[PDB]
Amino acid sequence: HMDAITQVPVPANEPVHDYAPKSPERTRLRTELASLADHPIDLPHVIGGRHRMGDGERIDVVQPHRHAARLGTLTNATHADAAAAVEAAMSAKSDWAALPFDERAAVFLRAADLLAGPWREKIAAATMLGQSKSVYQAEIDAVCELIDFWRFNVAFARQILEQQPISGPGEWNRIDYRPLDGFVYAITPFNFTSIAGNLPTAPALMGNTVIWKPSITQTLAAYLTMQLLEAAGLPPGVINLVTGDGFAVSDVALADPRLAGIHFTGSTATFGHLWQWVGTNIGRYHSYPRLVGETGGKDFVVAHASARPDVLRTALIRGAFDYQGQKCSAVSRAFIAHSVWQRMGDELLAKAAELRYGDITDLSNYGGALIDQRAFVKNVDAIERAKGAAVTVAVGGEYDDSEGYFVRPTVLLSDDPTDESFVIEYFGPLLSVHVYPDERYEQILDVIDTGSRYALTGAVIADDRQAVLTALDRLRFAAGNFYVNDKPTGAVVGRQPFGGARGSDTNDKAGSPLNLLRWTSARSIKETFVAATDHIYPHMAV
Amino acid sequence: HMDAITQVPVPANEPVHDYAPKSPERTRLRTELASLADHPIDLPHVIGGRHRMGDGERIDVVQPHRHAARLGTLTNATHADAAAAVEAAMSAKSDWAALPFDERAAVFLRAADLLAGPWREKIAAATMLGQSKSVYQAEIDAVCELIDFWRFNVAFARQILEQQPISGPGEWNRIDYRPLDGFVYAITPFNFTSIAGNLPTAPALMGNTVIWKPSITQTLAAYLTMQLLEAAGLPPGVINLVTGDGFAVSDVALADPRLAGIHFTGSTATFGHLWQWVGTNIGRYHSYPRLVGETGGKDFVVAHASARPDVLRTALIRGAFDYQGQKCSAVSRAFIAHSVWQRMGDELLAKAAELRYGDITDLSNYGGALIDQRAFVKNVDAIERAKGAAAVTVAVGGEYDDSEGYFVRPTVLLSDDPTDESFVIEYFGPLLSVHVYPDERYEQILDVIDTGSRYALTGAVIADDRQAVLTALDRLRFAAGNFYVNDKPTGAVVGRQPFGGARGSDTNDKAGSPLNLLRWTSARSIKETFVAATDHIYPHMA
Amino acid sequence: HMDAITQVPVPANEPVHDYAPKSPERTRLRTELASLADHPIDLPHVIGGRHRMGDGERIDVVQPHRHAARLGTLTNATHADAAAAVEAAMSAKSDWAALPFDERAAVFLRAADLLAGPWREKIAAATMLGQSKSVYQAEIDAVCELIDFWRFNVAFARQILEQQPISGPGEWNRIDYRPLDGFVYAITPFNFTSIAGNLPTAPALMGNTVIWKPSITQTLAAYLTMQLLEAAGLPPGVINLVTGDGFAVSDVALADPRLAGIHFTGSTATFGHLWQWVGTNIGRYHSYPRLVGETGGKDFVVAHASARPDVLRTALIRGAFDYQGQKCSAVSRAFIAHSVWQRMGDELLAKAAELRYGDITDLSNYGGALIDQRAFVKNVDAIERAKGAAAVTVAVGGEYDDSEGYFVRPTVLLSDDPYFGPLLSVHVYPDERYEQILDVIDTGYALTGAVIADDRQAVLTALDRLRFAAGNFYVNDKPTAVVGRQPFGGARGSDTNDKAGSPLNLLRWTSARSIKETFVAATDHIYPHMAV
Ligand code: B12
Ligand code: B12
Repeated sequence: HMDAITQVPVPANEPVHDYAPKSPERTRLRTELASLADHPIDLPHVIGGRHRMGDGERIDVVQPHRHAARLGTLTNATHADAAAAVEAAMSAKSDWAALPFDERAAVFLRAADLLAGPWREKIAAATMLGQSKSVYQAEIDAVCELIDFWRFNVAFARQILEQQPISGPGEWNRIDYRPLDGFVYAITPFNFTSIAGNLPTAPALMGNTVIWKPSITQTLAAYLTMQLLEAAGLPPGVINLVTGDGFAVSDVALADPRLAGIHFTGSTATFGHLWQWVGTNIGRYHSYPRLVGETGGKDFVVAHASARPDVLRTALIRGAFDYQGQKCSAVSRAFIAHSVWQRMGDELLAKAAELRYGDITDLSNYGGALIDQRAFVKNVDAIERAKGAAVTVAVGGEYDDSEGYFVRPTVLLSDDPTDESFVIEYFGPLLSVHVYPDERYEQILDVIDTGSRYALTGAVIADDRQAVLTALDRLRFAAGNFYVNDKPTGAVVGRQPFGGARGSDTNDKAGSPLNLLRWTSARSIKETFVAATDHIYPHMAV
Repeated sequence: HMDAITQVPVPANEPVHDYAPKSPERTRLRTELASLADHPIDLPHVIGGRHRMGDGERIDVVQPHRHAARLGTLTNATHADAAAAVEAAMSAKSDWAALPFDERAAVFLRAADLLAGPWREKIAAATMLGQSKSVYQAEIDAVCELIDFWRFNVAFARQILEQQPISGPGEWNRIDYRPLDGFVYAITPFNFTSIAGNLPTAPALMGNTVIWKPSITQTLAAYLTMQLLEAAGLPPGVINLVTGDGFAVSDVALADPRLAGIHFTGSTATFGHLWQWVGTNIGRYHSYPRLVGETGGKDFVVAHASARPDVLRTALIRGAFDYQGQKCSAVSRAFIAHSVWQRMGDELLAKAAELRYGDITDLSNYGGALIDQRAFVKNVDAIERAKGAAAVTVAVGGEYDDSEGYFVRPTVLLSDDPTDESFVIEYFGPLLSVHVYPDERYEQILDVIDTGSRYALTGAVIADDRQAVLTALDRLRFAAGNFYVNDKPTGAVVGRQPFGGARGSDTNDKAGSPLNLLRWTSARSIKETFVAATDHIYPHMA
Repeated sequence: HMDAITQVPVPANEPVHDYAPKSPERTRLRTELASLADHPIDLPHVIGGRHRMGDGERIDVVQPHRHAARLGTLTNATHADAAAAVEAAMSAKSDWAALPFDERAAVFLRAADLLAGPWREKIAAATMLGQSKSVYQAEIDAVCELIDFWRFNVAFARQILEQQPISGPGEWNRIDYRPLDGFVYAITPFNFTSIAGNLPTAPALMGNTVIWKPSITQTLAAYLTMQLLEAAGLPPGVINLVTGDGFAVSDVALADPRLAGIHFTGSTATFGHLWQWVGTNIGRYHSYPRLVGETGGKDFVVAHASARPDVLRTALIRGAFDYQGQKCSAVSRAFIAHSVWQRMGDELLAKAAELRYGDITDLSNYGGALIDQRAFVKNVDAIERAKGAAAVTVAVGGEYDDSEGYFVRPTVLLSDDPYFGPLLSVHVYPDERYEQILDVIDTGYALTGAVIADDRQAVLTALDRLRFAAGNFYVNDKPTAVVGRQPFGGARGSDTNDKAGSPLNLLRWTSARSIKETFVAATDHIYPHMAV
């Protein structure tokens, strides 16, 4: 037993290492990079703690920047693999939920520290190699964001458990934050190792068990993440990894009456599909399935006449070309005041032309390649469509998939304000610029407001305080998270929570205590010390 | 302007008046009861501030305990009325949302004080008359719970606004809790004037506008609630009352692309139907519609051998027979240890037979009648079902008479085997089933309760023995939402028993906590960077 | 537009850079020192965002440690310039006060960060060159203290807004912290770039507009401060810089009915002048003008027999000779126990003689020159007065030479019996007369005082006996103040707890109102006591 009201360790954001030349983290990275690239492995399912290949189709995981070089080979999950995954989760449930919160929280605090230290460059390298991230992109994702999710989630949960009601006289009221009944189905995207690791672990923390199907092109980092958690003491069957395209996993998971929730990322259409499925089939499930996730998007930047040219240029290059434009959202559209374009337009184009995409084991590259052949084709189609469209290819537009899925940084010049519908059909290094007359700032904000339904983030570049405030007012609803004098980009944990595209309902996604509450079912407990012994009410008296 | 970080008044639960003989509030109540009953009124739509009867069929609102006596007449809303209400809500949106939080809050704080003072016995009487509540039931509902919702939600909202993120060095992060785009559709049940009043006002507080369709039999109190809110300063069009059965209202609201959310009560099947509809048609809406509500249920009480018999008796009588069993849930099943039944069985049956249901203007009555003809018929069916059933005996009560009011007597069913839950949910009325179990089979009975209950909102254990209490807390942890120790299991007091819900439900975002107000917001982060990067190159590239 | 209750960032004191050899801030500093010295500029007024030279007489701004070298040239404000600055302030007021606190706050937060990074060495260099500060004196003033002023004032302001009343039942009470009606007049001294920058920006933060009149010798750093603020996003006309001696500026500003307050730091001589001038015109002002400021003073150090000699010796050197004794207060009198003087007197004199005053672009120098010819003269007069006095011996230093800079050597005087400059008077007293020496100090004005003693009774005796003899008291350190750490003070009898360094200052730039809403007020006027 134990008699205490304990605290969890206070979290702070994990520092970002630079990997400068001659740094010790740089040397350790090269060691891990070589270790992973020279020794490809089976990428097995992990079900009830046991690691095995299944009988499904073998699919190679390759380096996107060098797709002749294989990192590993997984087996596409069969229905039977999926069924085993679900039985393993259900079977582990009782012992996992019976652990005190602190013991469950220690698993992820230990995992965070393992990732911060001895596992650091290995998870980063795995992410670099499988997902074609530069070391910086891997460091902010696979290391810092995942570590932050774990430590801040533990703190979030402890804060939740402490939210308690008022006790009136003669009584005692308490709230018990129960885990869910049944298993959680986590489906994770290629874009981030952090999301990949967090969607399955966040409900686990609250006492739930999980089947996890990661994206194929992220599976090397996913599998190592699974190993890391095991090394941290995660009991077998608490999270169950099944690899592949997810088709057979979804057949099984959505047919199981014990399905408690789905933690995922996807489009509005995907949400709608799952909504329609769960609603149509609600009578099949023991619990009402909880559908929790986020969408992707494409972002905008608007520069006022008072914009600092160099800050804008840099915000644009990073916002559009960090990770080859393959974050959950990237900057696709820039709205630049004429006088500002006169001052930094040529520089933007020149820097874009010089920007290096290549093998990310060459640390001098800015970035790598697109994630797979499918993503490559969509970028080529968008580029060709731009060439023929009455818009100019000011720089870039070159592509070559002979060795890696490489697409050059591309700037399009649109005479008229760029139509949003066109930029959402691909994810890649494609920036559209519209130059507008300085004096039409308010008109352009209205065009941005009127024509943006798919932005996660937006930014205004301006030193003028009125212009900043006007943008904050006028574009209040045109994007979720909004930025002043910086690139609009991914959130740091605990610093830019919430957001979402216009009209969305995703404030319960990862990044705040609201996400963890979805994986709980609160009940109130009331005890009355001296309750009534006569049912008569005062008003009934003669 | 204004330069301040303001606090809202600190909320405390509103005191409950007793209306004992010779009390001033009892005299005021009698004045109000006569005024409403002797002067039936039109019950019009309130659209954009204009009170109008429409062209739909006229429907009488009556006293359920004396259905020959009209209280008013409403008109069934047409599609045109519903369209006008939506347009009024969208017209009022801009000025309302632009009001500072404090001024929007003031409206509902003022309404709280109006209901606590000058409007108190009028709203109570309206609820008494229309919903057939005793004054005690009116008081805890129409007065105290509605007041507590307003004052506590204002405090909840202010607490939400204060939830802010970390600022790293060189930056400033802030969170903006935006209203939704579009209107909220509020659909409210007959059972509580408080719920009827809270579901449309809670979103309004956060800067939204609303169409409100109340239940026909609650429409006298709902219309007066609407008048109260106007007297407190609610601007026109912010809440728009449309009367009737809701069919045409739902046609229009669910077809309008500006539908932002629905705030309602209903069954799992209703939730499923709305999920199915919104998912199938997601492409029609500007925003992802938010479906926020709660369900009803039927509750249980288990008495251990160490239960205090007078306490158990009182909790069963009040739990099953308060408001004729017509709360959101009520006690339908009691599981009582043999030796405790020997001590209080005869007294339970005798008290139940003596319990007076009648005209609630006669304050000496315990309670009134069922809410309408349809509910009466369902009770009759349940009683005849029991009479013909081999398993069960009518031990007391079972009489019914709809000739003057919709009256059904307090009824106790004795069941040889544990009562099958599926029977007790087909009605809402004063029907208590009792199962007597051998003292020594306490844990077995707990397993039976657990295995056979899917629809309990609340549950209670009566027991002085601490092991027995703790065993119930553990073993029935998931068999009900809110759980009670040595008291009747019933409706929560605001801020004292939040959350709950039936097994597997997902309704922790319902009214009663800050989580509900967050659903009527769309939070965004704002990040200003003071000295952003001016070169895009990264340290690892050197 | 926002629905939120926001927090401002948490302020921490800015780290002081050491500028040691081979350090990168040293290289960056040398670049800025050359760039400012080799390319003197016009120093214009800044009125409604417009940078304009005026028609008043041209006045050069030079390096005090090399007064032949011009740093820039300003024009002395004319009545017309002053009137233009006032109109620009009043015209800018409406859009500035209408900005939300957070947006006004961002300007100074952004300025703070700009000063910490890209502007750091330039502003420090301008302060070194114009005011003759060593790089250390520049860094703790022009950089760290100004940065701290901005970040902590933002935190202080936000904590003021949060100070709210209690609501009884049936009501809602709130407090609105309004800005002032009218413009605030900031007049700032040569001593500190940080003070020069804080006096106009602090009222600005609370939503006021300002005319700012800096000291001629500080005007290079002040103008760059103005540019930095503009680069941070300060809207035009919110602060208006008028250069010169300020005679014309005061003529206009103190006659204008819209004068809301004066924010000043410098001599009590020139504050008497300006205190008085309001005293007469009082019926003319729309608002009761708020006079807020601080004056100078000179400090004592008393060393008990238990004083550590190395500590005392170091406290005296730095306290007396940091910035050539020209801080808002300097150590000018020391009272040293005989046994202690035997142990460190010779070393004090020796060190004082070796202390290098010179061109502060020579980073090996301890300090530079006095601020101007007027200051040079008053020290010479003081030195020559000491020579000619009986009870006074010039034990070391006393030399001076204004031929190239305004240089006065570190000087220690010895008096048998008990102006800004590097002059220290030492009185040696017998150990066993500690309490009598305390009485003497008490009876003999002083801003800060310090006791050097390891003995706790001795320490506590001084804290008790000199409680009212100084406004800031120090134990085992030089009395030479840091934002948020040693606030308040003032000379004996002064009323200046509302000066810079605490929330009380920002409150002087606000007029608070209460707002009360009653939800269900009385509908009858008769009282219960009136019934029959
Ligand atoms: C809805 C859906 C789609 C949608 C997806 C988005 C939407 N809602 O508008 C659209 C409508 C895009 C779609 C397209 C197709 N899909 Co489909 N899709 C489904 C379904 C029913 C649900 C998937 C889902 O939402 N999962 C939940 C989310 C959270 O998980 P997810 O891993 O992120 O799911 C993504 C992928 O599954 C992907 N996807 C969907 N279908 C297909 C098909 C292929 C070949 C690939 C590579 C990817 C892919 O889209 C989802 C959203 O990103 C499944 C059934 C199933 N068993 O999976 C099929 C299913 C996967 N798709 C199938 C087929 C046949 C098709 C189509 C060829 C025909 C068609 N038009 O429906 C095309 C191929 C498109 C392509 N990408 O190459 C088959 C796959 C058969 C197989 N290869 O083994 C499935 C299994 C249904 C079936 N049994 O017939 N369909
Ligand atoms: C889903 C639904 C039902 C369900 C409800 C529960 C469920 N999901 O399993 C069941 C399946 C119970 C149902 C039954 C019937 N309903 Co129906 N119902 C609907 C529907 C499509 C949506 C209602 C809803 O969920 N509203 C949202 C909730 C949150 O709001 P609510 O006010 O609380 O809704 C409640 C009432 O509408 C009530 N209800 C539903 N139908 C009917 C019909 C009548 C006559 C009454 C009095 C009440 C009622 O059930 C809801 C939940 O309690 C509507 C269409 C519409 N425009 O409203 C019809 C609709 C109201 N019902 C209709 C009809 C014809 C019927 C039935 C007579 C025949 C049938 N089986 O379809 C029966 C009558 C039942 C009765 N109580 O008398 C017609 C009404 C025509 C008219 N008189 O003007 C509608 C307009 C359209 C339709 N048939 O599709 N239906």
